[PDB]
Amino acid sequence: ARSLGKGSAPPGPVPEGSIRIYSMRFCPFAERTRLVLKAKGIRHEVININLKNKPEWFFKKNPFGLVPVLENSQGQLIYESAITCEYLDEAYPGKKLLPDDPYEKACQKMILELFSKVPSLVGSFIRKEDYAGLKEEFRKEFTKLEEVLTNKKTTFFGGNSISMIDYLIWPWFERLEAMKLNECVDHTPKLKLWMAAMKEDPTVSALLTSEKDWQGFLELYLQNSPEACDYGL
Amino acid sequence: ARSLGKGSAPPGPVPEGSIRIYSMRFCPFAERTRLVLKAKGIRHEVININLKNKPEWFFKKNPFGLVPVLENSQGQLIYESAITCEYLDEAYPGKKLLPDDPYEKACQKMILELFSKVPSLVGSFIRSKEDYAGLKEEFRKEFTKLEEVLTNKKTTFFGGNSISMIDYLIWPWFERLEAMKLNECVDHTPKLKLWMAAMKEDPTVSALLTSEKDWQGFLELYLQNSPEACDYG
Ligand SMILES: *CCC(=O)Nc1nc(-c2ccc(Cl)cc2)cs1
Ligand SMILES: *CCC(=O)Nc1nc(-c2ccc(Cl)cc2)cs1
Repeated sequence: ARSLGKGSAPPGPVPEGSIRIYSMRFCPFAERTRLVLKAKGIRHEVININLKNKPEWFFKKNPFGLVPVLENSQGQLIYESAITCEYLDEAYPGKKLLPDDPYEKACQKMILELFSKVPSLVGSFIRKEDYAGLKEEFRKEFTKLEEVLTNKKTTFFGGNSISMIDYLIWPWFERLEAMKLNECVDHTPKLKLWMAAMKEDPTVSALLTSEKDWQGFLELYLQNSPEACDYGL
Repeated sequence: ARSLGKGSAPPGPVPEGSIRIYSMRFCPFAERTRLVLKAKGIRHEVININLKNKPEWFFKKNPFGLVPVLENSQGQLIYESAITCEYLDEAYPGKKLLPDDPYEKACQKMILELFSKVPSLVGSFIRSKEDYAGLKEEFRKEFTKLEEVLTNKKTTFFGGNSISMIDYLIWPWFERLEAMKLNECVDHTPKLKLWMAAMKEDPTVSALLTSEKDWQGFLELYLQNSPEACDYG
């Protein structure tokens, strides 16, 4: 679980019948891929990377130097959290997380765009007097997502059952309580109900983080510490 | 072909067995969608929107108020140029522009991300100074990343030795380099210069090409923030 940083040895080849994920323990982007891997029951190894102290060999896995990164037996590398999720869904057996229908698949991708502003807002909130403006920005963004669910007349962003789009947007909502931003969903009833539905899901439940671990990581994030991603063990 | 602006009547229903594209004659993003429609031989109607004088009804077609927008007989709306292009490839018969292989499809999407900085740079160059030297240097940095792709690929196009989705997706910005007087920005990228020449030889690219006179006419009006710019001719 302890992250690999500068000076760490690169890992060996990926064994046949397995896939590797270069992750970061509290990273919401890497969490997307981890939620898909669990949901689809794919056999995999996790290698945690310290992005605040990146090993030199990791630059060869991804030019952007970001996690998640998938690596297979054939040495093929896949990066960008949405791209890895789609790859896994297409490349592995089981129930498809993404709908077969081209228009419905397009909708999920269109909903993902409606969400695109939330990760950057979250980042700005982690990095003075302007917590007030960011809270007002969150509400504006959440209202758009609520309008989706309202028009859809379903519990999830892709129907009355869970799908890819739910797993993609979930990690940021999972962190609202820890960021002390629960008031930002007070005007969005369907979105509050969706968050409750998510926590009941076995895949979401398995990959959940405690408030103590969330607060611990945040304190170290606010101090721009490289040791932040190794909070606890 | 004359664009619809403020005060124009919204168009009638889309006839069965046809799709509609809300475009803008010199828009590189809507050109992506128009290149796919031509390449796949899809039956469609084009409705040009003046984005510098948007009709009030257009916001009902897209909340982002941007082109391209696809509309079908069932009144289904698809926006985001990449999303429209993938929808068309999946929803219509013929040769697939996107490869069936999950990893190869992922690569196209990974290359698309390596290109993501170019559209914004192009935009900054059009809206104005010594800032022109800095933008030229930024273009070179970006183009070098694309040259590294072609070098490693050891193929003519970004998705093999044949034209595919990824070429059509990045092509409109390179098509405008000559008109923007930015040919010197590809001097250090030989494989990319060869790729641009290969693109111009493609029948789909050739069919949708624009003259230097039309390019310059539109640009002059774009620099003057004229609403009449997209109706140059
Ligand atoms: C992949 C590294 C990365 O982008 N990490 C980030 N962590 C957050 C975060 C984590 C915990 C909480 Cl409570 C809020 C935000 C955002 S980006
Ligand atoms: C969809 C409207 C839009 O984004 N239009 C744009 N036009 C350009 C442009 C057009 C011609 C030339 Cl020569 C350069 C740039 C960029 S975005």
